[PDB]
Amino acid sequence: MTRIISIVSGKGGTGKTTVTANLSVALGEMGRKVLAVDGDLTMANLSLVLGVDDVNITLHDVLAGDAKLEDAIYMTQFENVYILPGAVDWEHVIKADPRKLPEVIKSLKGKYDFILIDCPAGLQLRAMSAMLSGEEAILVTNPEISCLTDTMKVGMVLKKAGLAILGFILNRYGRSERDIPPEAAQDVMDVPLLAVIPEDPVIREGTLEGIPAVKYKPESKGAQAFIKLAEEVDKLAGIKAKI
Ligand SMILES: Nc1ncnc2c1ncn2[C@@H]1O[C@H](COP(=O)(O)OP(=O)(O)O)[C@@H](O)[C@H]1O
Ligand SMILES: [Mg+2]
Repeated sequence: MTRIISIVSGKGGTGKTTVTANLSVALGEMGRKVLAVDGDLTMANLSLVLGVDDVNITLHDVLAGDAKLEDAIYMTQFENVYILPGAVDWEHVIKADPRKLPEVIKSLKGKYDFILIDCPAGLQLRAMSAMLSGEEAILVTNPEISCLTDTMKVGMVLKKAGLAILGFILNRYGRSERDIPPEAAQDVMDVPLLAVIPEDPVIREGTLEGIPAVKYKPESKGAQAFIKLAEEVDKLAGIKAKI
């Protein structure tokens, strides 16, 4: 039962790409075959944070009808993690039909244990097309009320569209003393808190190095938090196996 999970939020800069990157790597380490998909058509960032530098053909070419989907799937430096990357040049950006995202992504069912979709924030055409490509969703938020509500709003929309909202992640926690604590955040949100990920410079270093915190610095608290989240998310694979 390949789980297609959209990583979404109400605002930008909340950690959608970071979550997609670390969760993909962690699950890959747990023995799961993972495809991380860059659903952010205008700001393709996934390949960079995953340090994938051998990219030519992209998701954008598939969406433009110019390439086969199987020719846009790359092996990454991370165990059991594959990437369906986005192009960064504007010419590819405009020719990519967003509307074809759900059919492209879903035609991959049966080939991975997880397909994680890094989505752009908001509710415009690009964002909806990406988010609606998944069948489950994880809401990423920061500890500020406006972010929480705007995100729960996105969550309701996806809920009405037929997706199972697994829960939310309280990211960037401990960044400010005005940060809403977990419990209060859990009260505001109507879905389970899946994890509290602290504001952690190690996570930022990972982003910059093209190596997610999880594998970059395995003992850090940033990594440990993402590993715990991966353990949790990984519940529809049963075997909890690599053996
Ligand atoms: N828990 C965290 N600790 C430290 N830095 C973080 C954390 N979460 C996100 N960041 C940073 O904030 C930025 C967020 O970018 P990103 O994850 O791409 O957000 P989005 O995809 O939602 O726009 C990156 O520079 C990343 O290093
Ligand atoms: Mg992003």
